[PDB]
Amino acid sequence: GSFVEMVDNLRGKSGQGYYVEMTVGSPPQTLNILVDTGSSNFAVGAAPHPFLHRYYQRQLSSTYRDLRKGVYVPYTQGKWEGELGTDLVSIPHGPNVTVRANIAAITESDKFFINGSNWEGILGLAYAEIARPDDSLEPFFDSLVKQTHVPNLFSLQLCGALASVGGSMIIGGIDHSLYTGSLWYTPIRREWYYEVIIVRVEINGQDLKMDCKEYNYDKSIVDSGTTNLRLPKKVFEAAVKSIKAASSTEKFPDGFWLGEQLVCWQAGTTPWNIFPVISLYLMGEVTNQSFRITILPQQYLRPVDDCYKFAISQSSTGTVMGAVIMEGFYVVFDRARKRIGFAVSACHVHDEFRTAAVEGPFVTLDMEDCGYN
Ligand SMILES: NC1=N[C@@]2(c3ccc(F)cc3F)CO[C@@H](CF)C[C@H]2CS1
Repeated sequence: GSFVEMVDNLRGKSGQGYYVEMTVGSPPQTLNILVDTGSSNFAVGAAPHPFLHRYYQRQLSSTYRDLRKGVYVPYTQGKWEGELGTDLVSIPHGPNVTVRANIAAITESDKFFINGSNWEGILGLAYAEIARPDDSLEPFFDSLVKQTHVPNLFSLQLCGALASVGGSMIIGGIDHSLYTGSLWYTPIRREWYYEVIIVRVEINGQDLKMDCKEYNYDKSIVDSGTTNLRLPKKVFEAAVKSIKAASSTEKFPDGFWLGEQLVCWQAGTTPWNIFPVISLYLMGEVTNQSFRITILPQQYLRPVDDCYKFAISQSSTGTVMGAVIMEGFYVVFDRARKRIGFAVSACHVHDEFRTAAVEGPFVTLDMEDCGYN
């Protein structure tokens, strides 16, 4: 209902992620930790990397326990590796609890830490199935729910704005002040990533008319650790062709659509009106029932004279609903009921003509056929 102490507990810089303050060990060691719904490991810098403001010093903790196991995490854009162990963890601007959690002490990395950022670790909030080295390594939120009376739910309000960013991570609840209108739920298809099903796509109310399996090839996920709205290659081509057609009053280079170049207008003269709204229809809670979420160019044209980057991009890992999607909405990760809720965010960026929207119910048949196998 109301969680005043957790409101505004997220900070960051544009394109550098959202972080929360955490404490590790005894006596407590304060660290800034990136909130990531796209991964499942709690991993912190444990060595004096030059980009880091601070790091986990295991030698100073009386509650530190060594698991005597390594962890190696290569991924597409980089890699991190470390040493597994446990320790006492708390969230100063969160629930009044202390938990014994798995912690990967980062001992080597490449393109993981950001030069100029104010975070030193990552909080993977997804499920055990995608945890490294395997699903036997219990993620943080699972340890939290198991050892305390904290309800199995968390919500995110990412507000956006190198300009400073803010938001709220409500642990174990929902804060009704952070959204307007009603919450609409989409089922979590499978507990690994926060996997969802997109059943329809519209550009200014105009349907893309693609086989809905294309929207979810090979999956659709909700990821706070990603900036862009990432679309499968075939869907991106069709969406761009439709966005270019809708905004044809002004012509832009082909490189802009691919994120290779920026577009500039004289300060305070950005023509938001010429850019279309983008709607994603999501699988509802009832058979043949869907709802839709709508974003504005204020969410997908990102500030870098006012210059902008097109923050919709092509993907080979499926649909990624990153910060572009999440900044328009209050997102409820209702783990207890295996569903994700969306509502219009009380902090989303809009104008006097259009606002972000969450609407329903809509009749959509064969929604289960939209999922990739
Ligand atoms: N959702 C993602 N999280 C990862 C990530 C996110 C932000 C960041 F600053 C650094 C990262 F490494 C961590 O988990 C990797 C998977 F293990 C994937 C990457 C990229 S996308």
